[PDB]
Amino acid sequence: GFIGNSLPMQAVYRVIESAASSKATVFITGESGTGKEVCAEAIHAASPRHDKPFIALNCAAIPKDLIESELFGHVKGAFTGASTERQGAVEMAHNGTLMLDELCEMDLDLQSKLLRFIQTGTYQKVGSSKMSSVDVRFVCATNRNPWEEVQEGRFREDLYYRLHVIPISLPPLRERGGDIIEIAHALLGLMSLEEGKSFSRFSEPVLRLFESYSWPGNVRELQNVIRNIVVLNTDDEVKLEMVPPPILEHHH
Ligand SMILES: CC(C)(C)COC(=O)CSc1n[nH]c(=O)[nH]c1=O
Repeated sequence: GFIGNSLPMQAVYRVIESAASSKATVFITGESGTGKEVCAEAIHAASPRHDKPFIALNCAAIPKDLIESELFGHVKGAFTGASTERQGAVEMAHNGTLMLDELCEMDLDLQSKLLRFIQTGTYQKVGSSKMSSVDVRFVCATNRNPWEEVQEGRFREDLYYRLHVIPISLPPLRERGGDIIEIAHALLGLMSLEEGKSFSRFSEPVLRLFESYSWPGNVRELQNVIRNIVVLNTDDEVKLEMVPPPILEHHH
C-alpha cells in the first residue's frame, strides 16, 4: 500500500513479495511515523491468505491490563468491566494475518502467554480454562529497539528469537527520494476531499523544502503538514508561506 519506487523501498518490496509466500513471522521496525501497518497489510495482500482477514492489534492503544482481553477475548463476567463475551483478535484473524503492533507494550506475563500461543496456536479466553486454537500468520512491529528491550529485561528473550525471523526495517521518509512528493500529492488530494478544498500542486520552493527537510516524524509528520495546509488555506497551489512551523526554522 506503499507509494513510490525509491531505491530503498524497492528492497522492501522484494522482501514483502518473498515473505508473503511464507508463514514465517515478519518483524517490522522503523522510526516514528513510518508505515508499519501499511507494510503488514501489504504482506497479507501479497500472500495466499489475502482473501482471509487482516487484523491489526495496536498494543499501545489499549490499556495494558486489557491487551489480553483484546488479543484472546474474554467470557462474560471475566473481570469487573466484562459486560459481555468478547471475541479476541486471534479469532478475528483465523486463517489470515495478525499484526501485533507496539508489541513491546505487553507485560511480561502476557508475553509468556503470547509465546505459548505462537508455538502452539492454542489460547484461552480471559476468564476461561477452555482451550481453543486458530491459524494466524504473524507480523509484529515496534517503534522501540527490540534488542534493547530484551537487554533491559522488558521483553522476553525467548519471544524475541521466536518472532524475529523475517526482519524488515522501513526506510525513513527523508531517504525515500521521489516518494516524498508522490506521497504528498496523494495526501493533498485526500485531505482536499476531506476538507472540501481543491489543492492540486506544490510550488517549486515547497517541493525543494519537502525534499530537503529531515522529517523526523516521517509520514505521520507529512500527514500533519498537509492537513495543516489544507485546513488553514484555500488555494490550488501550496505556497511556501503556508508551510507550518517549525519545518523551516528546524531545517535551518
Ligand atoms: C494518501 C495515503 C492514503 C496513501 C496515505 O497513507 C498513509 O500516509 C499511510 S503510511 C504510508 N503510506 N504510503 C507510503 O508510501 N509510506 C507510508 O508510510
